[PDB]
Amino acid sequence: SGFRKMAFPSGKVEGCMVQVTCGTTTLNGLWLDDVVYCPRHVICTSEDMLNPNYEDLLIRKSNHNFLVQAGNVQLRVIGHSMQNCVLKLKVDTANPKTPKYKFVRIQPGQTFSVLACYNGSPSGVYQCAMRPNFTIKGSFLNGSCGSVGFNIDYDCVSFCYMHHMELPTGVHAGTDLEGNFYGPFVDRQTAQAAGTDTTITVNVLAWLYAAVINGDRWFLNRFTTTLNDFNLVAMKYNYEPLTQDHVDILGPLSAQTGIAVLDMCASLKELLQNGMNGRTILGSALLEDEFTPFDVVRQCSGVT
Amino acid sequence: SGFRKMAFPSGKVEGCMVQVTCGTTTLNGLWLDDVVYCPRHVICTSEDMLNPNYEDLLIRKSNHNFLVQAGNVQLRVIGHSMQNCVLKLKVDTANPKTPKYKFVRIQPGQTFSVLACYNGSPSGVYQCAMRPNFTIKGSFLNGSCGSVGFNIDYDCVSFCYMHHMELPTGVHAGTDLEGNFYGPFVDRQTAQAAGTDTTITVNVLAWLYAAVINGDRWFLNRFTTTLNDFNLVAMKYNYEPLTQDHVDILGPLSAQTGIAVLDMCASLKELLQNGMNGRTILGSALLEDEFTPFDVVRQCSGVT
Ligand SMILES: Cc1ccncc1NC(=O)CN1CCCCC1
Ligand SMILES: Cc1ccncc1NC(=O)CN1CCCCC1
Repeated sequence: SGFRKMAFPSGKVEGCMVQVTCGTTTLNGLWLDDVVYCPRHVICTSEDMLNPNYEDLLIRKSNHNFLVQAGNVQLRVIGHSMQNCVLKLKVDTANPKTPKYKFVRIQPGQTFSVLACYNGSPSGVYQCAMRPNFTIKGSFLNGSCGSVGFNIDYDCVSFCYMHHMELPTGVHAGTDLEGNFYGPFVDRQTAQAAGTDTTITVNVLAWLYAAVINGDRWFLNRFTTTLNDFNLVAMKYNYEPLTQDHVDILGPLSAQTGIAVLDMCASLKELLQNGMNGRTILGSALLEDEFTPFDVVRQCSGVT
Repeated sequence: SGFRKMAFPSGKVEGCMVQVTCGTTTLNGLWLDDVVYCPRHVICTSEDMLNPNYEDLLIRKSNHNFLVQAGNVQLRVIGHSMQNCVLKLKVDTANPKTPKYKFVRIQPGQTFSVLACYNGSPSGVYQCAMRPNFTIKGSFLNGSCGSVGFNIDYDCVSFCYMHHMELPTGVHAGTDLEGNFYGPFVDRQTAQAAGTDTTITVNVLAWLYAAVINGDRWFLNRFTTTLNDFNLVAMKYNYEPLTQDHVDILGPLSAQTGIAVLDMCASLKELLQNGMNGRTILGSALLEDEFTPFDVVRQCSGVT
């Protein structure tokens, strides 16, 4: 009973967080095996920020300029390299707390947990979605760069995001763990257009199934729709067009509840066209899109 | 930039979770030092649930009947005692991962993080409020009993909640770590009245300050109010009456934003009387009450 915006347990990631200082700037690093990963802008100063020449700035740095501290203990840096927008600092000691892990590039519309950190110390954990336009709407202040996003499958942490930037709009941008930005963004202090965003339709449908499972059923109706008809409504309301691949991933939820996907689409269509009429669904007064079908199945079945 | 429903990092609590089995039933236990704490209903069977005679059921149990497993390793139980609705199982080994901790009884209206667990394994973490009527609106399934709620202050975990029950309404009830229920509840399978609940006014005001800090300002107006006038509106809308102690705890937010507490009350009064007119505040289409003033200051300042 109940449905919450649940994050993965953060302990495995907490054991990987370190502080990285280069010159003036301190941000977070991720220590896995004998490598510390961090955003490359740790090597910048204020005059560099409008458009840093990262290759030249890094040429001025030596291994001993990267101060890496794992809580109390200092790590000895024996190599450094820049890969896309991340720095990889080779250290002489493997992290004893390295969990089983993978680096993955997530798709827009997928969700993950963020462990927000400052000075290598964890502050809090929250769940969010990668928007269809590749931005994230997080909670990050100065010093949070290098905090990571991740998912967990049994004892394996799949790292998918490293935080690099707050755009002038207050929205967030970052990279995969190979330093490739999600979206069109570059690590410099400039206004940068984020694409037109959309609402993640398959996630809203998954959340309506979570609602029915938990007893919030007022939005169920006597109607059905088709993919074509629903997609005309999705177009009007700036929702992602629904495909058979999305219908297929909703199969487990349709099977559990007995509510055909297109019948749930007809509920969503009515909610888009009429609003909530001052009512709530799972404690929300809007249509929630930060739960994937996998998240709903996991939370509704108690996966550990 | 940004404001999220952030939970505390769960690692310190993950290291304390164990599985407790007595007879048929398996639930979670909390291992701190050489004691494992768990809900006493682990000793019940189905015929007991309507009104268990806990003293008689426990008299049938011996130390060797409590199977306690910390992941892979088995703990040896050398004593057992029932304190209110919790069992305390003395074990022969102190938990090496015991963090600095306290047991606290929280006040209604305060918030905490829950580490939802099944079979002693963490599933996810979320933040919630203890309702004014002492219930919690969590996400808990069968097997989640014994999961705990907590707050963290530097390296000290203050445990405040242990999950015991899902009421027939789907709302949740539990105890402090001495086994005393929050609210009028008893650990038996019966319908039990939860008091009339209210919205946590001081938390809604704190969240409106978080909104202004993050740039959501549309609800600010040219008005002011008084405590008396605001409390007439709070009465109508089932909000907790605001006191000077609440105004005082909002001081830091009023000081940071320059918006007097009673002026923010006038914004809240207008929102209660007129609604949101289809707009959102910090991604919500309702007035959020699960952030205390302390939570807002912590998240807005990056406390670790
Ligand atoms: C202030 C803040 C708040 C939240 N998240 C990130 C930041 N800081 C930046 O974005 C700095 N930025 C990095 C990329 C190159 C230009 C400088
Ligand atoms: C099924 C479930 C889901 C979420 N949270 C808890 C439960 N289980 C119970 O409440 C069982 N209950 C314990 C107290 C004495 C009577 C039996």
